[PDB]
Amino acid sequence: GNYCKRTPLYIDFKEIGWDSWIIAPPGYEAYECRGVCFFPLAEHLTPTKHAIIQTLVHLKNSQKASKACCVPTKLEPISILYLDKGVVTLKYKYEGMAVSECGCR
Amino acid sequence: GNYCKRTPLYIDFKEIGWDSWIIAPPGYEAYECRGVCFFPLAEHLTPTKHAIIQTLVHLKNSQKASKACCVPTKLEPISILYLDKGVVTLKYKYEGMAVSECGCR
Ligand code: NA
Ligand code: NA
Repeated sequence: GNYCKRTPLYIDFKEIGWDSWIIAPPGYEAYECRGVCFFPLAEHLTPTKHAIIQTLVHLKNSQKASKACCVPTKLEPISILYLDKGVVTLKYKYEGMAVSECGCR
Repeated sequence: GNYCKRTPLYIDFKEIGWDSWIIAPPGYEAYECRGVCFFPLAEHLTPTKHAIIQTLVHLKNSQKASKACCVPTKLEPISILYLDKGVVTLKYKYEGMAVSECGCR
């Protein structure tokens, strides 16, 4: 089923309104994290102790706390070519842009 | 309204069955993170670039990606007295247990 995992998400810079300064790429594979954090929390989702205990509290009481959340736990940079006061400029490592790993938190 | 923040959450170890191996304390203030991540994402929620972009894509297209999630971004230890493979063990800082900061991710 839809257990927590990384899934595809292509973002075109026109959607976010950044085509005003970004020249290239026109968009990028950003990925996203979707799905449920189900007990027992799988090791590959690197759950914290708090996420484990919150999940267990909620498992037997759905009106107390809530499920752990599927979120990015590791992000990767991309390169962007952009306009810096009208001068074409390249940043090789624009950090925090694409998901490489997901986890329950 | 219900913006992402830290909220109280007391966890009695009995209610999760961890009293089988945790001798003391009987429970602790674990806290939890609750609420929505609304654009513009407030700076105190330390949003990543991915969280900002995902939120913006979702803002004008509710059927693409999703909202960023309110999760713990800093966890604190507690002291516990417990049984480890059948011997009473003391650990002054059992890490990852109590929320001290929340953020949007
Ligand atoms: Na792909
Ligand atoms: Na697109």
